[PDB]
Amino acid sequence: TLAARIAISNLHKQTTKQFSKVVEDLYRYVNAATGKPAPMISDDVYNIVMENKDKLNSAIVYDRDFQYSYFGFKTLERSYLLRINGQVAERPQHLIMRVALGIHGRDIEAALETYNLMSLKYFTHASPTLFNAGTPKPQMSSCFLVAMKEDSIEGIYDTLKECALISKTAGGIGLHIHNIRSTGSYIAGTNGTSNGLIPMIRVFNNTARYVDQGGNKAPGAFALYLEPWHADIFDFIDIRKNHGKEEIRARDLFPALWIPDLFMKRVEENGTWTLFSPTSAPGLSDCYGDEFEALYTRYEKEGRGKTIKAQKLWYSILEAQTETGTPFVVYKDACNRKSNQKNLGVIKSSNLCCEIVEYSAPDETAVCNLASVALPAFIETSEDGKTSTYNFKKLHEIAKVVTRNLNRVIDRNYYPVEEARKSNMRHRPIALGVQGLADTFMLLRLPFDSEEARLLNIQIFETIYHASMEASCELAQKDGPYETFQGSPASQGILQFDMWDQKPYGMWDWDTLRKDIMKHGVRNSLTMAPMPTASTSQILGYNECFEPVTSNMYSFQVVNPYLLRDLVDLGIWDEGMKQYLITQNGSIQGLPNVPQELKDLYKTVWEISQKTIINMAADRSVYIDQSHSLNLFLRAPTMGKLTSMHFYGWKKGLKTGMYYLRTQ
Amino acid sequence: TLAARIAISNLHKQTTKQFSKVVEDLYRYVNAATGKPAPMISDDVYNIVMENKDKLNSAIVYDRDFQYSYFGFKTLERSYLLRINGQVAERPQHLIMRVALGIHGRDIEAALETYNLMSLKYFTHASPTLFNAGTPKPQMSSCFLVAMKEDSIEGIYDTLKECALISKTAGGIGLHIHNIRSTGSYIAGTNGTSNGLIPMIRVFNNTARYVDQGGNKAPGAFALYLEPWHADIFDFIDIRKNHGKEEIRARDLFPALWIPDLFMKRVEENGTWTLFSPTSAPGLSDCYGDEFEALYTRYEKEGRGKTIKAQKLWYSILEAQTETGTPFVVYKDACNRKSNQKNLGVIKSSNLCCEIVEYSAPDETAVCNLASVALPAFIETSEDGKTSTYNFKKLHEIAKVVTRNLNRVIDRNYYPVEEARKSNMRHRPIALGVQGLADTFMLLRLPFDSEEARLLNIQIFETIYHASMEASCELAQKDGPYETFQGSPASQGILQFDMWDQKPYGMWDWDTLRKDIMKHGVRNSLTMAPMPTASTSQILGYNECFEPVTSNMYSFQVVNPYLLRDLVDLGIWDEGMKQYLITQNGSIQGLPNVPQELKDLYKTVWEISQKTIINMAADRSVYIDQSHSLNLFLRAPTMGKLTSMHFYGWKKGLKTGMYYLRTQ
Ligand SMILES: Nc1nc2c(ncn2[C@H]2C[C@H](O)[C@@H](COP(=O)(O)OP(=O)(O)OP(=O)(O)O)O2)c(=O)[nH]1
Ligand SMILES: Nc1nc2c(ncn2[C@H]2C[C@H](O)[C@@H](COP(=O)(O)OP(=O)(O)OP(=O)(O)O)O2)c(=O)[nH]1
Ligand SMILES: [Mg+2]
Ligand SMILES: [Mg+2]
Repeated sequence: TLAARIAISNLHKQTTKQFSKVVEDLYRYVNAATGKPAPMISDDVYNIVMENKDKLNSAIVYDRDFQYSYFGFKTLERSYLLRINGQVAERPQHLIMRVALGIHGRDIEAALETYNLMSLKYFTHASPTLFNAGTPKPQMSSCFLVAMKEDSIEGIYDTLKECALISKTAGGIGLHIHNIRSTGSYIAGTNGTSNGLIPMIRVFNNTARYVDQGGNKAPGAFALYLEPWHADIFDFIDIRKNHGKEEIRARDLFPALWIPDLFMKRVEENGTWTLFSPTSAPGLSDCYGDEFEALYTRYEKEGRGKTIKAQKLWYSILEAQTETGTPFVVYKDACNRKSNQKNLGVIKSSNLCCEIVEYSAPDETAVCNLASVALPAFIETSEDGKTSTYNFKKLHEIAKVVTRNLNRVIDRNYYPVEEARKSNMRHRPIALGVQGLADTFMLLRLPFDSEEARLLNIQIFETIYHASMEASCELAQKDGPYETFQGSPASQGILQFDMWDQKPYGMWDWDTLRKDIMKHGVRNSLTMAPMPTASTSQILGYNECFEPVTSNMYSFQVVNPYLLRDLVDLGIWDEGMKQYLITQNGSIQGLPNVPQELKDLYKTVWEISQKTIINMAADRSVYIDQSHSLNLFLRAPTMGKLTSMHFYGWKKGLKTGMYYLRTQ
Repeated sequence: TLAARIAISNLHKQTTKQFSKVVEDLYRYVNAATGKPAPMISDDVYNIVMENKDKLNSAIVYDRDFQYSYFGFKTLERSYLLRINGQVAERPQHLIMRVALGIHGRDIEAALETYNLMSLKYFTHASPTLFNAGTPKPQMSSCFLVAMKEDSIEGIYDTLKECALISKTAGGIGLHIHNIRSTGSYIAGTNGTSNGLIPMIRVFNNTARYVDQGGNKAPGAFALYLEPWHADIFDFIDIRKNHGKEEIRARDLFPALWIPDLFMKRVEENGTWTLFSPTSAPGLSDCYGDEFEALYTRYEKEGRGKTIKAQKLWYSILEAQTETGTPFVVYKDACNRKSNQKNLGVIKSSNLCCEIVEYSAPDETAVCNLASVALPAFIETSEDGKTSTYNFKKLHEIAKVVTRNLNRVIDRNYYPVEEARKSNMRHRPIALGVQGLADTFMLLRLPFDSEEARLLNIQIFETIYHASMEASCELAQKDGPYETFQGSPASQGILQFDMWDQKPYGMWDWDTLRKDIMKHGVRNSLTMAPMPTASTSQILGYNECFEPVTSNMYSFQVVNPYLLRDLVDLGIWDEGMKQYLITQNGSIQGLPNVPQELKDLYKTVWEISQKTIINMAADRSVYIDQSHSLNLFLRAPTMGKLTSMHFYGWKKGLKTGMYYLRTQ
């Protein structure tokens, strides 16, 4: 509350003032236990700072360090700001400026403009960027989609090294394994039989612990993807279970499903489902939709697998999701039908947070780089006070900058494995998202489930896409289209909402944009992929993501600001009020004396029907180039209740059906 | 007892008679679950059999299948003989003949001579050979000494793949890790710190389970080597412990010590010992003896490590050996001082059974191929009955054949990893050994601890070395010396006993041999390395190794044959006799009515002082080109009792001080 004006002002006492001087300390730094030079800025950047020392130190408006809250800033403090001898050397306005340089190089113009927006909290970059930008070998990329190289030991161990090598800097991982022969399959080279998928998981799990993000930082985090027609499926969904045969689990990895529609059909038609080893049914994961059912269906009839009740596996699945909140569900066909990267071949997985959908292959590791726009920062008191409005014009302007920013990162990024440099330089996927969605709605006195909010959600995401395409367009005008652009849905003028079959909302001239794209190309294969934003929404102080509030009272106990103020204005904020939020989860519902309109504005995500949540997710998805991390929350979860969340969303044509499942 | 004349004769009913016909069944074989051709003979051999069908089927004397005992043969049955549909297709005389071809090619002369000796039980080959010889991709090699490629993730994971790739056919492994930076050391690339050696062990342990020798056969088996000056040493010795912090053990690997003399000195002088990370003290394992102490000593004084009491670590060690029977102790200097491969660089480890000492490096994986001569088979009733003798003339003749055999294997072997083909083709190490040593002594009415037995042990091993060198010499006459011969102790005329500083015993003309070696070279870098022989001594029916009997009564309960007969001749074999062997471990000592000379002949290895055992080990070692697997057995093990076994043997200049430690 007050210890934010106080712990911020304390580090202002115990830290150097001039920027160029902080760079100097970092650049010159030497590990004392080893007498070894351990610089924390790169040559390229160090130089830049020096040759503009005056222009740069006089940019940094230091009164801007007071835009961060209590835990906003103590998060920047504990893990983000660069550290001399356990002592913090970087002020928050120093991390920003360094990030801006780390991104912009000799374009000190772009640098300064990027510095201003980050300091006035218009937007921010994902954690890898904030940590590493402007430093010796800058690894600014959050996520990696990796292919299992081949159904062999060589392939397996080659993929296992790669995962270590990636895990050792720090990037999540999405690995897919559709091709590993299942328990029992023959091996020609040793007249032997396979123990299947689980022991293989176990090795990876293991490397995931050993390679603790560059030694002593964070233990690795892997998402693994399968298609539910793989014969090891029952054991694969159970990987995070709490009970028995320890030798058969793998508690530090996340199972995700790559779900073909056929599967969903079978389940609702209460029919059969057939399980295969990839060696008996080759090719199932190198095609989708119709061509897939044609081929799946034939393999089937040919006696090639083991059939059970489609519904047996489904029950298995819901059982696991209820207990672990996993596996995730990403819809394979939905993904491939509506991806701008379809000319590349069949996309085989998503990432760790289920927002990225990008082509991956043995020699191509899909990479993506994220930033998030701060939705609340564009709200303004109207043109006659006593009333508020949203500035879509600025938002558009802003998304353009972040779009350009995310490009430079592609060029100035340091790549852990050659597969990822090959991948990223060819297709250039970028990933924008949002935060403060629930805050924006709140500020505007629009409940999350209203028709105004529903409308707002649509138009916010419209301008963000339209902008991120406009600017990807200008860049292709300057630097050429991405190399793999010829052939894409985009090159024909098919944009994201076109392939969902909808007219756009229309707040922006889509006809003109498409004309230019068709004409000159765009720089990026992809652009929009709203992410969890867990770490960075904390720092800016917004509710993460697009999810609504889980609670109006967090934990040290902090009550939702926007509500807090409302209560005291309505002269009802005493102690009885504080105490009916403490044990009762922070739900202002059914509460002795609180106006029905506040009750409508301050709903906990458990009080929003998951039918409404899905709808809005389905609405913004028309402008989402990739997918998005859709978490689901039920209180009293019956088997059927889950069953209609999955089916509803699938029938909505969602790419990501479910990320997590938070329960109870 | 009788069910060996009965279970052997039963498979004679349920198996094809003609050899060429069995080859045919194998060669043509098709896995029914996959409709895939799975031949069990190679093209090369299949052809050979066909084009000599008549000469070959009429070689096989089938009355020779009755030379195997009860569990001798049911061991050949359960795991050795090739199997059609879980049905056995190969007779024992078929496995032999196939092995002989698998080895000898178009030299059908050598083939037939090799077939005869194997069937009359003159000698045999190690398990990889018996299994694989003459089959599609013949992997005939028991052991692999592997180098940790480099102190990096790339290096670590590159070594981990290699180990999988090796483990997947089936060869033990000796890996050494002297160079991996220890807990806490700095990492430049991620401004981080190392969790050290244990988690690294844990990954390897893991790959060792996953890669179950070609899928569904045997779980992998790794020996790991360290020098006790490595800072993770206390945790490394404890790897097989039975108690706490599960996250800190690794129960499926074997710790072994590469022990520098300095360490032993410090311990007996009750002085200091200093622990280093290889990154603080680089080079300790790329030198030995004096140059090492010079360098170790300096690093020390320079403040580079952490000193404790030499004796602290020693106590740690004996504590672990008492409880687990591990780590093994191989003496580094002893090994390098007296190796014919010293011109190659510094040998850094032994194998899994502690008998191999061969040069290894990141790109060179040391390989060795074993066989074992059947010591009893050369005993003969003298030249006037009523008395026995040993035919050293035949033994010599025989060791020559096995020597030639072991060569062809080098050329016809299929190599799992390129490192091992490079290694083996350059240096050509071969490994002969023995079995039936305790049987030989018994047959001859010479107690294991006598002066006659002591003499016999010396001369047996003399002729075996002299022969294996003579024939390696003739081969260098035919095919050229091994490529790395120029420079060796051998090229100068320095033979194995010379570098122990002893005159040979003299039963064979050593002057003439050395003349030829100096003149023409020898084919092999090394030749003699007596092994555990566990699996194959079972089959031929001899007591394994050179170790004496552990028991006169095994388990179905079988009593030592040579004793059994003695008792019934001495008219004292009733039931009371049987019953004073059952619970009382099979020790005929201090027993109501059994002649003191039998008591002297039928000693259990626990009743032989380990001082005697060491002496004989020290005696034969002068003719052992490599080292040998020296197991130790104590009943009432005090700390000091162990301490003088280690020190005694070290001062004896033994290379392998201790393999296992069987206790209680
Ligand atoms: N659990 C276990 N799995 C194995 C082992 N060896 C191979 N595999 C599994 C993993 C791979 O997905 C599959 C194929 O391995 P490879 O391609 O190295 O087998 P190879 O080329 O000898 O035989 P193939 O012709 O592919 O059947 O076999 C083993 O020793 N243990
Ligand atoms: N536990 C753990 N150990 C690591 C990690 N990254 C590296 N290591 C250890 C294993 C290696 O023996 C040692 C060196 O690894 P590298 O050569 O790949 O480190 P790099 O080249 O970045 O730094 P260097 O210049 O060698 O300190 O660091 C990690 O994320 N976790
Ligand atoms: Mg294969
Ligand atoms: Mg390195």
